[PDB]
Amino acid sequence: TGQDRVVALVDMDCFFVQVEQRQNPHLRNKPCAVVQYKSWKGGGIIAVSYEARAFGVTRSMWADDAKKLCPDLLLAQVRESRGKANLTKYREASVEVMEIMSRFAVIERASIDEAYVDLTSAVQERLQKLQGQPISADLLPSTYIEGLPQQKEGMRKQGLFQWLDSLLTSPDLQLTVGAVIVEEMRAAIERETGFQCSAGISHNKVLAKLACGLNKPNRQTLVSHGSVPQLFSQMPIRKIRSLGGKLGASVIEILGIEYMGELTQFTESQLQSHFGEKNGSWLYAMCRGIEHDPVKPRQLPKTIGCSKNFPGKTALATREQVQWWLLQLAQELEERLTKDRNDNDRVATQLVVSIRVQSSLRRCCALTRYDAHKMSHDAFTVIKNCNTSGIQTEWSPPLTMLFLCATKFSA
DNA sequence: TGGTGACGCT
DNA sequence: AGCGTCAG
Ligand SMILES: Nc1ccn([C@H]2C[C@H](O)[C@@H](COP(=O)(O)OP(=O)(O)OP(=O)(O)O)O2)c(=O)n1
Ligand SMILES: [Ca+2]
Ligand SMILES: [Ca+2]
Repeated sequence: TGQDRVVALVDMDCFFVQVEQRQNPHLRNKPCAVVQYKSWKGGGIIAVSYEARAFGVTRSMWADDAKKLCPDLLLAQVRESRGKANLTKYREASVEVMEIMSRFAVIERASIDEAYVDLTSAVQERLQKLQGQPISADLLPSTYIEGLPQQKEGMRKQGLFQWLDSLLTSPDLQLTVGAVIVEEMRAAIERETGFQCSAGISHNKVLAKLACGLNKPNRQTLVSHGSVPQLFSQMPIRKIRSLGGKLGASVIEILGIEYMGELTQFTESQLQSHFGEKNGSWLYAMCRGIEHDPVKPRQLPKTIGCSKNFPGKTALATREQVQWWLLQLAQELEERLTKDRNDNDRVATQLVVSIRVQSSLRRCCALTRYDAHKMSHDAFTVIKNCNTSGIQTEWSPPLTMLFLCATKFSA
């Protein structure tokens, strides 16, 4: 009944902002946001601290409008390195966090600021030793128990007490051990980086990711098999990982529902007929809290790319500047690629050029030398047929986006 | 009116 | 190989 594994999702709280605040102490505990390119409307916001989220500041929001919402909003700038954003600060901080996380159990790099962790073996290893010694509530100073109890911190402690009181090879005891380990993990992350995070502990990846978002920030939530019916009864379908797009929308359309629990009243063959073999099976299992997607041992990315958008009147309409932006992208890609070669002992072998006209086109070619000029020229070569232009020195129709991606990595 | 990444389907 | 989807 999907209680074999113990899986945690650790995601950092307002991560880019925590990075900038670790760099600039004037920004700590203040309503502030991280911005991209001041010129257009003060810059698009990409990261909002919680003190600023209280005012209503959101991602994908021009900084100038956010200042209308919150006048006291402080802004920290993303580094700009070749006429384009440079995110190496946050990638290095991410690696900082991922290594600490790797010190406890096998992790799956899920994004720049979160990882899944498979804690089965560590829970067993701690359960064999420590003997029958109980679980002090002092071992979980930030854990919530979803559905308990049946002063926000008073609520928290009452639920934790109800859980610990009502407690061999029991899945709930496993979850408790893993939650203690995650408390440890997170205290280590905070002591060694200054960064704060939330976490979800459960039996699979999706339940862990939902639990991590139940109690943000700087808190962790345990979700047991038993909390699942109650939790899913009012859980909007779109909050589940991969049900936030078109598939999750049509599930609601066809089945005429609203929450996860209502998927239980359907047979597995029904949902397979509705959404496919692999999707019907997965939904039938998911609505009952069961998922088998494993925690893959992969801390390192599989692709390395740079894109630049050229919206509106700024799209590229000369070959003289398509050349130049391809060269800029190849430059940053090459710096990152040499760092990857010397840090991770592996080489990219295939280059992917992606372009858009007013990712409408993607081609691939050979990646043989970590050379910016070679790669820019080969990417150009690979895209020329697209230039409908009859005039030799213009480019029509203009390009809205350029994308360069090194992939197919060999040791 | 941004800049990335994993994965599925054919 | 190229496109479509999903999300941090
Ligand atoms: N559309 C997005 C989503 C994320 N990010 C970057 C900046 C974020 O700091 C980081 C991770 O984003 P999350 O969605 O995980 O959320 P935050 O880390 O900002 O905070 P929280 O998880 O507390 O909401 O990735 C981004 O630039 N654009
Ligand atoms: Ca986060
Ligand atoms: Ca996240």
